[PDB]
Amino acid sequence: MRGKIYDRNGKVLAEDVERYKLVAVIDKKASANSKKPRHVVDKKETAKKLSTVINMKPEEIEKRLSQKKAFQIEFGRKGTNLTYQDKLKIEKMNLPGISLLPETERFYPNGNFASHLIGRAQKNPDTGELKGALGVEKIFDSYLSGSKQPKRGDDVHLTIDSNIQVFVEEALDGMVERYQPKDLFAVVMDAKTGEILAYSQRPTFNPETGKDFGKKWANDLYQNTYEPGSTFKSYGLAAAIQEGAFDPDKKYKSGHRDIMGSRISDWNRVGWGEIPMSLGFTYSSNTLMMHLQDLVGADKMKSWYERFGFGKSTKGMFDGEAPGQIGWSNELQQKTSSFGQSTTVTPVQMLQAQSAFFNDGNMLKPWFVNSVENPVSKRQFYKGQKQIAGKPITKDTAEKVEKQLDLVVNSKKSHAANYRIDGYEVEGKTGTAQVAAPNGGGYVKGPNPYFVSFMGDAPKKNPKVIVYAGMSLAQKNDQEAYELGVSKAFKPIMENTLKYLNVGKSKDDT
Repeated sequence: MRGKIYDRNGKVLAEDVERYKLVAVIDKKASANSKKPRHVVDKKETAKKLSTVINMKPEEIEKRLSQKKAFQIEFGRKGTNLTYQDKLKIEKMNLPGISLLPETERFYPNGNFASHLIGRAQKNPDTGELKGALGVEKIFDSYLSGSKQPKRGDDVHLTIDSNIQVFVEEALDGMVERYQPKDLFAVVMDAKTGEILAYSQRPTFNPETGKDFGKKWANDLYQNTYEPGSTFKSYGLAAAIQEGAFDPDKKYKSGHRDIMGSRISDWNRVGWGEIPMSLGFTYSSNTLMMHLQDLVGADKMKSWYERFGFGKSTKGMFDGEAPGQIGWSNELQQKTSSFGQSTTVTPVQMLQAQSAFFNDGNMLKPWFVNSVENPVSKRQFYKGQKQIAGKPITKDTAEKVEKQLDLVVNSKKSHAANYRIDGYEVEGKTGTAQVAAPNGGGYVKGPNPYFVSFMGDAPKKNPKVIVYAGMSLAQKNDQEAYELGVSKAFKPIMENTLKYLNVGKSKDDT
């Protein structure tokens, strides 16, 4: 038998099952040396009875039964992967020539569910051997397979919680209705451990059926790189707070900056003139970040972006984890980086970084694989745990960074109040950002050709969970997309997750 993939609560995510395949002996030759016929006789009346129990027409059942120079015929997709009672029905019909051959099939109970994390195993018709093709299934193929007495494979426990992973798969569906984006992902992560509690992307595939398997081969969380947008200012701001370049009450000149003769300007183009650094961040002033880069100095800001573990794989347990790159080739790359362009990141790299603001400066290496253990021997081949990827900042720094994130959402001047939730205090940072042109080019163009993100955590200050949500190139409501961003996904995902984790406020959301 092949191993099982379990959730954190040992709920099954993938297992082997015995299913059945229809076969009809059409040629007389089977019953020359037999009392009972071993071949189909009333090809019309056997075709009739087989209908209803099979999802084929009594017309096409005969069509496949009246093939010639053929001893033993089958029925494509439609008469394979059949259930145990599906068999007991056809078996009771005591039809001659008709047999049911038991084939073992990999079964994904919730179907399209963390499809890009869990992955999928494909079966070799000849040996019936199952081989992992993506995600957990391919990563651990050796451990799951019992080929690498008939011996049983090893189980693999994920940190996924089916109950959260639900809220996520639902909200993500709601976004492909509203915005039909080219790419989309959410992830929930325990603030205090780096456990991935839920993760899905769009487009994905259904591992049960095999629908749309291929297409997007790449896992968003671990394999796809992004120009992240302003979610990434948070790390610049930390660095500055540490170096002492930032002070919430100190003023700076907003508007634009001329860098290698280019007018990179705040999102209103004009600025708000001389204002406090706090408001600048609350507003998402790109000039602020460029000002702080100047104050701290290019060389130190690369060292800082490296110290937050960018342009270097998080070393998580996924196949070809991407490292991304820090945009620091010339002074423009460097300034554009400050507000999350040029530089490419894995969303996981971001989870790592953001963790440092709640773990008193320490970045938590994110992990989704809890254990690999043969359920016979009980021998933990591998066991996951919370490690520390680095401590780039001090507790002080982190506390200050958090206050600014509180304001981004909960300031009187918040431009991100659409990310608020009834019955819970939320904080985080917003990230509207242009998208790189796939093959050569430069930037995808359009009316709102953006990747909107949010990197929130609740409850604010001492949070339980971080939710990172990203939507690429909304091909519908592309305006609402720019305006509301991933607020339409974040609010449900968080709200339900906090209820499910039993956190309280003023009503106890009964």
